[PDB]
Amino acid sequence: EMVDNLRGKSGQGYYVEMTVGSPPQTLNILVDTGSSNFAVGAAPHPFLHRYYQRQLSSTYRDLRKGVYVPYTQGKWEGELGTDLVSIPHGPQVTVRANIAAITESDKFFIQGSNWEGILGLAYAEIARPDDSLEPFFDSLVKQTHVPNLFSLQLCGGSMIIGGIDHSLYTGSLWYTPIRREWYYEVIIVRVEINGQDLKMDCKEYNYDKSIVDSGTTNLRLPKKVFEAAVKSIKAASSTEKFPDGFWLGEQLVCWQAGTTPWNIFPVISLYLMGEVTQQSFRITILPQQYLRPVEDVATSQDDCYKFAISQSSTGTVMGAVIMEGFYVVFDRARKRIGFAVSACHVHDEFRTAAVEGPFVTLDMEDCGYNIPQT
Ligand SMILES: CCNc1cc(C(=O)N[C@@H](Cc2ccccc2)[C@H](O)CNC2CCCCC2)cc(N2CCCC2=O)c1
Repeated sequence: EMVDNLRGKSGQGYYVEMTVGSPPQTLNILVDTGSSNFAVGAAPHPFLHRYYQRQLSSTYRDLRKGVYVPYTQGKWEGELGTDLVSIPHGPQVTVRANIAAITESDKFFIQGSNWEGILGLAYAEIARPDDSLEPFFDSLVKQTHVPNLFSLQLCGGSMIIGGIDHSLYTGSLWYTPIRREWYYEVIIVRVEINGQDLKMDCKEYNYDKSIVDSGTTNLRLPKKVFEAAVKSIKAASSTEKFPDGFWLGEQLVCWQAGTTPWNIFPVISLYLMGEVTQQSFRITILPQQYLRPVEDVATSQDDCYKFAISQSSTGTVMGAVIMEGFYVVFDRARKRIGFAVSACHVHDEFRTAAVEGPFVTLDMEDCGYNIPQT
């Protein structure tokens, strides 16, 4: 009953149905593993079809404190409070949770996204105002018997709370350690394009950090890694020349409907640290993931795409376009992230997204940018 409980797309986010308040107010809530605040629109907004009305809830408690939350894209401010929350197509339970009632926002809500709030699924360490504001999933685990784990299959898609659904993946689950519990931080040990090593000190791949983030669209890469990746992808696809603006994500590339030359674009392999010393596994990303379709009836004689790899000064972000086609297990209980090939991964009759291992590295350097436990 939890299968197919997500809707949405990489560009505007994936959301799940929730209720807040007594009596229950149903709202669509974006699932975001890249933040830790539960917040809902709570005042009229041009892009909102509905919003949380605290005056209709007898169980609302005002915490008499404001909160401001900035993201890479968008920001909002609101009033902190608590109320009863349920997930109709998740575990059948009710918990009292912190909720930020958004009263002001800028470039946060997305027109036509069909969601009205956001569910930050990361750890308290990064919650605003501070780590004393318990995140929703922490409250869920504390107040119910739900196992301390959830999994995401982004396609629609599924969020499985408290469990792993075998019907959602094929092959083996490979686990990489959560390096630190704030974001879902992981360690990349190697990057290949077209099978060719980028040949950097592996700490570069994780400067300042690397995270798994369902709330960000793109694969975002540290400047140095991004520039190396673009040069390698350019070289692989050199039979066609694109304007520099495409590579900057500032303009579309279009082909006649159905003629997209997938074969000229390379596969990208990200090797993630394994659970055992000097072992790793890789997840492989097809161009169907990193060239993101942009729907627009005006351009619809063509298929058009944005380049969904982009530069970051805040570390690697493995966003939705990476997570799509994988089943990703956020195993908080065992401090690890699991990857397997998704039942809904898109591909062609030549190449397939993969999760595979084990691979060994002879270089013993810690690929984490920061010294652990300091
Ligand atoms: C789904 C909408 N598309 C996005 C969203 C975000 C973004 O900032 N997402 C937030 C959540 C959010 C969700 C929906 C609307 C606003 C915010 C996440 O917490 C960041 N997590 C952070 C990321 C970095 C700091 C640490 C964790 C960045 C995008 N960008 C920016 C350029 C490339 C790209 O894809 C595209």
